[PDB]
Amino acid sequence: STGSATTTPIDSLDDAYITPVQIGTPAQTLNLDFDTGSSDLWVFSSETTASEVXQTIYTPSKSTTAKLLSGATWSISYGDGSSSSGDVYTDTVSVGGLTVTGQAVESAKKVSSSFTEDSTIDGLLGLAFSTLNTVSPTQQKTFFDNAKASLDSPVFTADLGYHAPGTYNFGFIDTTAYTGSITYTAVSTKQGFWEWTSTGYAVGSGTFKSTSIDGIADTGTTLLYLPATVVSAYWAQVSGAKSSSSVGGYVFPCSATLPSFTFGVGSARIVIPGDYIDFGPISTGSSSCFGGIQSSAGIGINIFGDVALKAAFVVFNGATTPTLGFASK
Ligand SMILES: CSC[C@H](NC(=O)[C@H](Cc1ccccc1)NC(=O)N1CCOCC1)C(=O)N[C@@H](CC1CCCCC1)[C@@H](O)C(=O)OC(C)C
Repeated sequence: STGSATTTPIDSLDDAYITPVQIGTPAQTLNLDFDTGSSDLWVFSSETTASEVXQTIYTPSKSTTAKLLSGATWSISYGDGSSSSGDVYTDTVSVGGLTVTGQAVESAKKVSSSFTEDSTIDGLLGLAFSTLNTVSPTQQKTFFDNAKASLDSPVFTADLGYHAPGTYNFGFIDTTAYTGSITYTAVSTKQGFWEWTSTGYAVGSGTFKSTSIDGIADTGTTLLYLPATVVSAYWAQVSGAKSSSSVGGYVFPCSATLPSFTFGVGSARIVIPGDYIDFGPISTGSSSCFGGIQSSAGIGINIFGDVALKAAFVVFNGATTPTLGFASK
């Protein structure tokens, strides 16, 4: 089997991407953020504290296939400090025509304020390794892990758009979705992430510096977070750019033409167009824009978030030894 679903930016800034997911019988369609940086499929629900719901909710008592996972609970917090918790059902979950039975669907009893405040995100579908799942006492498998037995190939691909719809595919590689060839690179699962080592970078038309950058491919992070020295090298080529303590990162004049940023995948190179590194105005009508490449020093992990990933066709190869592939597009 395979599945193919359209993923859409939630807003004009490409802050996040949502993908429809059908849960239960009859299907309840929720728009979830597919997050390769976590491993829980959780949803706003009929159990969620009413004052914390503003979203489409899952109602397990309306699904004939929902089963309570007795005694199971979950609690998660994310890199941006958001959080949620609740209890656990198993149910039928379909993405893009690919159906998994017995998927753990974590039903939120409570969600943090940023979840309430974001009308467009009805929950998360985690696609990191199942060792990060937060269900206790027994961790639950991701949708991808449960699908692998039936998939035509144990892979999923992310094809995120720049201010445009894109695609998540499960079980196959669409050879018409990218140019050149895919280059694969090794993945370490020691921290549960799609963690890999970039071979280096270049700014604009300058030289490629071979410097190992250990980081994660995270569809659930908006920006590209890289080492401070790398980020400084990038913004040094933008004459108006400066770090702003009050705004919380590099800011620059919206009228600037930004250089591209190239990162290495083995011998291959992925080029992020300059425009992709313009995240957008700090407020509507501002002359100042926030940078799409920021220092990872405060997070402690380098993160190839959506600014990077949307410049590529990205293959998440979930064979027993996983690998990560990148192609230009
Ligand atoms: C240091 S990593 C910070 C990352 N969050 C983000 O990148 C959020 C995503 C978002 C945008 C709009 C609305 C809601 C959420 N954006 C954000 O913090 N931004 C601040 C900088 O300007 C750009 C937007 C994050 O926590 N990612 C989560 C998934 C994310 C899904 C959406 C809801 C909130 C949680 C996950 O990938 C994670 O924890 O990754 C860690 C392991 C790096």
